[PDB]
Amino acid sequence: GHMRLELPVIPLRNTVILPHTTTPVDVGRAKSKRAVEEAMGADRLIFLVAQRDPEVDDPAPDDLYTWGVQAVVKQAMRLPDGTLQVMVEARARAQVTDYIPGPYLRARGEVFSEIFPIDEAVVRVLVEELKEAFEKYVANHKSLRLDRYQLEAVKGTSDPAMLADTIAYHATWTVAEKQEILELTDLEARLKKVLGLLSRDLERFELDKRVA
Repeated sequence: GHMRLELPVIPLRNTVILPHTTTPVDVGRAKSKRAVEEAMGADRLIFLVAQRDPEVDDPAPDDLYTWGVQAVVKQAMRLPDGTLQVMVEARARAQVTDYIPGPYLRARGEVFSEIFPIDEAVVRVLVEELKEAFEKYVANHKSLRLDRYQLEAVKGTSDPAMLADTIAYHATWTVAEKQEILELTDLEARLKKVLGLLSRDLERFELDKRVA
């Protein structure tokens, strides 16, 4: 089973947040600011969930993907425009299913841990494959540029779940693609999916290089 938490929800217009990342979320909507205030009132805990359609201004629960993350609001400060900049530390995958009627989005959702890697030796091999593929991916990417610290961090990650999520964070993949990664709670399947996307992209980059 999984812990079930009742938290406010921030709907993300066109981004997917992965666990093991700390990122700024700029929110302009009143209901989103309300959700942040409510999360501050109860240990900073919040759910973040991508919208299916970035154009929806006041999403119903149904307008949001099922999978998101449970996070901690580490900081929230106003920018010069009304904008609230929220620093979110994403901690865990969440299946955010059961919403509560009210003046902002609030839901009960199941939060997932990682469990011990099951086939440990297979997972260790996939970790090595992922690190090698990621180095090539960044080296051959025509738009994405990581500094030495970001690359070092991926190479130096020994936690397979953190590795896969960090790669997925950096990679230029669509909302749908990152949602597919979020929903893979099985570690081996998640590692293989991320490896698969990297490998496909490496082949695509070679094709784009030829045709240009």
